[PDB]
Amino acid sequence: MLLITPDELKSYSVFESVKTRPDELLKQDILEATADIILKVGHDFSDAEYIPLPETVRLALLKLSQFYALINGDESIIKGYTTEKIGDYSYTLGDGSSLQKPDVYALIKDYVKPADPDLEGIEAKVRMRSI
Repeated sequence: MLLITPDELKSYSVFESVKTRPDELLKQDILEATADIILKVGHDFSDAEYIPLPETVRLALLKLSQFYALINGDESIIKGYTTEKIGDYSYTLGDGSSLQKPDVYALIKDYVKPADPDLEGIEAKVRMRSI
């Protein structure tokens, strides 16, 4: 599971909403952000033997997290009065903009489910882990 500090988000995010947001929440939000990335790549970094944190993901999550956290604790942005945090055409800004998710697809596009066969280093680890 994503392991990015909530403070680090505010560190890069110069948003009061993101700043105000408590770490306790920032966590839930951050995780909620990864849920998207994880869905985008259709993979969840669980295996401790495969939990990379490139500038792309970190940035992708930082942006996503910054986006949501931004439309999370703001003035009085509209949102599913009886719904949860999503990524629709909601989050009406004070100006009247449909602030939607950011563009980090290209960021994860680097770590997006590629089109590779089962040629990857398989039957190698096991062969060893077995020994």
